[PDB]
Amino acid sequence: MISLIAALAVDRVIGMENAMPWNLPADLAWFKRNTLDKPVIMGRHTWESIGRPLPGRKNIILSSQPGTDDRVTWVKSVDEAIAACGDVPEIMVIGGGRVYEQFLPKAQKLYLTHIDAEVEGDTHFPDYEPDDWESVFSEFHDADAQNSHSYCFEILERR
Ligand SMILES: [Ca+2]
Repeated sequence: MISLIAALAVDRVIGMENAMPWNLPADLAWFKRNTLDKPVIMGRHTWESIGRPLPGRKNIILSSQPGTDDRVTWVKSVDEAIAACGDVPEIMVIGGGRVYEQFLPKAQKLYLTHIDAEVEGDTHFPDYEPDDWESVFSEFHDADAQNSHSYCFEILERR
């Protein structure tokens, strides 16, 4: 099963100029917890932005070009990246926009963080059919001294 995980602000903005504007620690903790010990798939721009491999997970990078770093697994196709994960129970796709659009149709679960913030970005999460997904879990949180905005964690599963 494939899952997608993303943090979205107002207007489904996921990012601006390859960066996440906000500071949400609670959000980092949710991501880590949901991805630990699972393979993660990401697009080359995302990888660039991360700089080093996420520890405790198999890092698969999608790019059309040959890889340039032996610490991660390079693949050139969606199907290739899925095969590189082997027989694990859940594959986590981590962005960016172009990757999420591609994996959406195959995904069975979406882990989303809706952040109450207004930012301008150049990329948006794919517009998905809400009728096709069931909201199985949802927990809202008010801003606090560590978290500057309110946010809500949500998990959806494809009907
Ligand atoms: Ca069902």
